[PDB]
Amino acid sequence: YGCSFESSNPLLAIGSLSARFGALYWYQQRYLSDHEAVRDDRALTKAIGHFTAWPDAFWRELQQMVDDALVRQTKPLNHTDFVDVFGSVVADCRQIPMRNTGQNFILKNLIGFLTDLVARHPQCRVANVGDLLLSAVDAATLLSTSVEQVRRLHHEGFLPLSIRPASRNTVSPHRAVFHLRHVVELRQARMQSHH
DNA sequence: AGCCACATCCCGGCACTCGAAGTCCCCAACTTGGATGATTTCTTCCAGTCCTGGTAA
Repeated sequence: YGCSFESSNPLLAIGSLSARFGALYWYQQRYLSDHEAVRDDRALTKAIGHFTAWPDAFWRELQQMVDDALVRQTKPLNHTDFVDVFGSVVADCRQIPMRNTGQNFILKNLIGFLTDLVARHPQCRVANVGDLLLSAVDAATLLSTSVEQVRRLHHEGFLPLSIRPASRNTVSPHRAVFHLRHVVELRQARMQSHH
């Protein structure tokens, strides 16, 4: 009904109401997968405790699935889709309606993590994590901008395309084609703002 | 003006894009002069047989 908080240590304890609503919606689909039992009070009541160690737990949830994915590998990683390892955790960032990083704190932590992941895995002769392919709609989300802007950014040569398409065809938004390390670096280099 | 049957209608849901290099453009295509003569084109003999009318003196 209102916020009214002070000494807001948890990442769920600050902000405008729309964000506070979005954070709960996200928590629910992701951890309350059990079918509705109209436990309208009890089901959501737990979300606050959950977030109290967030700055240090979210990363472990992401780390766990890097390893479980790795041991099930069937192709060299540089032809593997980003989605096969992280399971659309990126798309879920779109459920909070705000676009910028300083307000959408879920996206802010996911990017933090991916930047570190790339940093500890530099390029060498054998491919490794960080060379995964992103689709056009994924870069748009990580770069905090609409899709048409990515097409314009490609056209000017600020980033490379890795898969050669056939002639008399087009690459659709859903096709996986940019390397992760290329997107992370470009964003640090030329996409920052006061937000 | 109040009550009832039947039309559709929009959100939540679901499923698909889809592997995976490109194979050269352009403009022209021939004019003149003649096609042969002299000769001849076969002859002997033969060319089946039997069955399958109606009507009135």
